[PDB]
Amino acid sequence: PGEASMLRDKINFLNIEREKEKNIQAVKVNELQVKHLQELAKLKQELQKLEDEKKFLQMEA
Amino acid sequence: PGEASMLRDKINFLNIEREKEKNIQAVKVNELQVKHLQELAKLKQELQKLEDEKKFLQMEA
Repeated sequence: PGEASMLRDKINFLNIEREKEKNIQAVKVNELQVKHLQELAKLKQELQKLEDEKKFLQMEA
Repeated sequence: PGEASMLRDKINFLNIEREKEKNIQAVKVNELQVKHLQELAKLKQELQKLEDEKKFLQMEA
């Protein structure tokens, strides 16, 4: 009976562990997505600055 | 003895499952990273087109 109850505890731990791992992966993906959104926004602002600079130089005729 | 061997099989399955999950997460992260690298490259090309357009309009003096 003893071996089985030690095995049932291990299964319980593994079930919690899968959920804790799933949280760690969600945090990792979130950081990646936030990092990429900030770099995309940074580049988009730089494009608008240039578009408006070009628009102004074109409006020098 | 029977309960224990059924529990040991479940543990074996869970050990493989954690690795299969880890593969699925790696694929998901890879697709995200490739998607972001392509969008970053797309925006960087558009910035160089504008920088060179501006450089040319500035070299109209």
